[PDB]
Amino acid sequence: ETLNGGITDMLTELANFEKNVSQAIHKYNAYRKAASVIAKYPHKIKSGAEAKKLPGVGTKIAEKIDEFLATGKLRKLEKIRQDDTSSSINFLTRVSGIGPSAARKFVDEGIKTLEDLRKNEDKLNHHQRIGLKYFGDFEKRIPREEMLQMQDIVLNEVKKVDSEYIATVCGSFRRGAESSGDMDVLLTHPSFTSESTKQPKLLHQVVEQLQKVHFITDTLSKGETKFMGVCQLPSKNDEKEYPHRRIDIRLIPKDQYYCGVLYFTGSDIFNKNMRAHALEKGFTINEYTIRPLGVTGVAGEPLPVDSEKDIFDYIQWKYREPKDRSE
DNA sequence: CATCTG
DNA sequence: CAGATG
Ligand SMILES: [Mn+2]
Ligand SMILES: [Mn+2]
Ligand code: NA
Ligand code: NA
Repeated sequence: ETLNGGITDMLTELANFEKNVSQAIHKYNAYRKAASVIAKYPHKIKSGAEAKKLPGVGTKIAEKIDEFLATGKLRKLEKIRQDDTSSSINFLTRVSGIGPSAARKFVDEGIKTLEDLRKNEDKLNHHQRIGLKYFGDFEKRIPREEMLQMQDIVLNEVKKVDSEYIATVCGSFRRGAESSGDMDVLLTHPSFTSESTKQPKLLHQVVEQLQKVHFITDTLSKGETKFMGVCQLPSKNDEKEYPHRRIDIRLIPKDQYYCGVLYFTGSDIFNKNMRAHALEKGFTINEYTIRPLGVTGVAGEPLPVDSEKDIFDYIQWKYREPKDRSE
């Protein structure tokens, strides 16, 4: 956790680069298990050969760990941190809508900067365009104080459209958190579930309302169950307009809301632990459901949930207020 | 995983 | 349709 940090860190720099610059998914994948194991490792790795001893740890890594222990640096890491190409890709990538794949093409065409991008707005698709337009706003965290206003709106409007809607803002917002990166709204409706054959309007009606009132500003992606957008709290009495925030809205069959809501609420750690305990308790849990575990190996059949309560109960556990869902 | 692009 | 992005 700090005993083999540098090592796990450099490993991660390397791993990342294989994947983002080169295409070395294998190698990439290589540095990854490596850090994963050294990460777990109980002692202070004093040398390569020692590490080597571990699984995932081969000869090349070993080598690298040595140079790093040997000197506060690694040549290769130093070579990569300079190199403009490598840099460009890590940068372009910051634009919403540009993955590495695209980052490569651009750089190879000579687009390496924000300006470059503007000048070639032609080569970008809608998502990317938006991503470019809101570069700054998108990188800005979301203060809970804005979150509440946001949540306040969405909730009111969904209500207007149909009393039967059920929305929840999951994410860290939900677990307390003073600020967040984006807004994640979970949505269901009684009339939408597991077997029920669709109802697209279910998700399209709300989106529309939100745009109606000008909360949602742009569309990144609109499907029948998932919507990726941009929203914004109405700038009061002109002098202070808000940033543009990322927002997502997803439809869920009522017969699996809570599991979803449980799940999205996280933290990752809380999940796992709960996940592991469910397992003990003779159960199964994933994004959408909880199932009684047979003995023959595994086994299914969706246990029926009406709240986050129903879940814990099942696995027989202390109902956890979202705040203390941390780890 | 669901959506988009081409 | 494969392949990209979130
Ligand atoms: Mn989130
Ligand atoms: Mn998001
Ligand atoms: Na990106
Ligand atoms: Na292939």
